[PDB]
Amino acid sequence: DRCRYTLCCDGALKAVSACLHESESCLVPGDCCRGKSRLTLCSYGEGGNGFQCPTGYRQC
Repeated sequence: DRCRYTLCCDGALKAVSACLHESESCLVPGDCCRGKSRLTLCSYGEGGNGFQCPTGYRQC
């Protein structure tokens, strides 16, 4: 079948849609929850291959 346009982050640009396959992965974004306000940005979390949230925010 044809690639499955997924939404990944470039790490330095802006989360967009890329033509990647299921056997392929990319820097997936993260939705930071703040009380009652959700937000989606690109940010990694010190460790290896995980996403984190900014100070004052949380994981959605």
